[PDB]
Amino acid sequence: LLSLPLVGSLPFLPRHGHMHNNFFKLQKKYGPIYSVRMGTKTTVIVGHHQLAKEVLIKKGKDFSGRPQMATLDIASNNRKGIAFADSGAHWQLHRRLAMATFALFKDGDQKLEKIICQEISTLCDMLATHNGQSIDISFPVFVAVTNVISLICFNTSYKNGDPELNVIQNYNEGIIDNLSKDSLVDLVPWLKIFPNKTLEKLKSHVKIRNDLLNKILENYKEKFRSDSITNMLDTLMQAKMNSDDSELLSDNHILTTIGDIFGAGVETTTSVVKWTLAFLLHNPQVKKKLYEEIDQNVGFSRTPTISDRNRLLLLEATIREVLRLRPVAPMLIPHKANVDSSIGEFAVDKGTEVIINLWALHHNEKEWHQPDQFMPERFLNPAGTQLISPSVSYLPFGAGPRSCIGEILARQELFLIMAWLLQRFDLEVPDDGQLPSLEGIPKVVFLIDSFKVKIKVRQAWREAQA
Ligand code: HEM
Ligand SMILES: C[C@]12CC[C@H](O)C[C@@H]1/C(=N/O)C[C@@H]1[C@@H]2CC[C@]2(C)C(c3cccnc3)=CC[C@@H]12
Repeated sequence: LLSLPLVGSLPFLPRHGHMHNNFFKLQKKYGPIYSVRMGTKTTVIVGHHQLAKEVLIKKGKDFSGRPQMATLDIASNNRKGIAFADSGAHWQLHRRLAMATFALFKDGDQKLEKIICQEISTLCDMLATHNGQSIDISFPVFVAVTNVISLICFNTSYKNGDPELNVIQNYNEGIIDNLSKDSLVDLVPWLKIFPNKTLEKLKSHVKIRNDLLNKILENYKEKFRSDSITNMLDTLMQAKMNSDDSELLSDNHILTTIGDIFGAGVETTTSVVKWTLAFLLHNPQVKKKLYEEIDQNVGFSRTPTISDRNRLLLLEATIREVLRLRPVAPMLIPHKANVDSSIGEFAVDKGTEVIINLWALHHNEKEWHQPDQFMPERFLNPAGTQLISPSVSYLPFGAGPRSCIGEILARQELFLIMAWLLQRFDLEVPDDGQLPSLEGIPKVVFLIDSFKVKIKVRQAWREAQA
């Protein structure tokens, strides 16, 4: 009897299980590197730290491109900005200027610590009014980090109850949900095969965001002083007047860069905060010691500063541990080969798509002890007196040309938020018995199912007010 003709073949089922984990499972059969061909596009997947650092660092310039996608084109205004732009003059320029702006907050008046703590304070006040109740903390946190990133881009911040915050929240959730059904890595291109209204919806959410950026520019346009350079829109409008690289600083090119920064700044930070609280509800023992640590090394004489990350070591290890278990980007932003190159001495043609399975690096059992468990202790020496780096297979913020540019902002944000809340609130399981599911929801960002927290002001915090 003959075998039957085979038109196509995929190694696992679509839309079954998370993509980053189905790839990681295949490595038992095929090794840490393998490829898939979808028509003419060929995709290479990589799930070992040595091969990944070759792609990201050693040959980082050979694989610094970005593939083209229908949804990303719409959300990137046709591959402008940074995250979704291909490697070239536009991406080079805007990435540098964005990195350059972050320098404007090292210390002084707008010391990033000051801006951040200004909004955490307002955050804690609004939360303290819910003393005794179970709430979803997504939106209060959303507002806090929305204002930090707004002060950094525009030197403006939204007053309490500004409906424009709810409008931003709305299209942020619309874009994220239509950008990709699950992760950005989809074997089958479904939206080109079946009749669907996906791109129509994405265009309409994008339209509301873009029309909002145009209005924000036009007012700032008639307020820009070439001597005042206090934010990112200044840094970007400055470089424009100098070009008269004028072609790559058009109004849209600036629009899209601010967009990638405003977006990333809110959605990544908010997501990691929710993940952290969720893990601590499942891990009361760790939470208790976090209270102990912050009470011993900060007490209640003052509110926590960046300085405290030298003595609040367990809180640092908890943040590092969430970024390992539930990376914001378990497969990063897909890369592309700008030229013919190789990985582990394997041929890789120009234009090939390359994906680093960061989920695989963070769960490699030869590199981590019990990687499925949430053990912040793994980042502490056995005595708990100094942070460590237990595995080289650890890259929450990526590496190389395409690495995160908001890491400094991110780490300071996550630390100050968690330190202020733990100093001040008992964060307990709601009165109903429900805990948050840690399974997660893979989108362009690795989100968690929304959940509620019973929040109480700490008795230790009430005392010391006398
Ligand atoms: C815990 C928080 C965060 C994590 C874990 C994280 C991680 C990452 C990763 C893994 C990448 C790309 C890796 C790759 O493509 O090779 C990336 C890129 C990027 N991140 Fe984040 N990030 C975080 C927060 C932020 C924040 C707060 C900002 C604020 C501006 C930001 C802005 C960006 C941008 C613009 C890119 C694109 C880089 C490029 O394409 O060259 N990220 N981040
Ligand atoms: C999609 C978006 C969040 C929703 C906004 O309405 C549009 C944002 C964007 N405009 O198209 C830029 C995206 C951001 C989502 C997060 C992104 C993809 C991001 C990132 C993602 C994961 C880790 N670090 C950074 C870079 C661009 C950021």
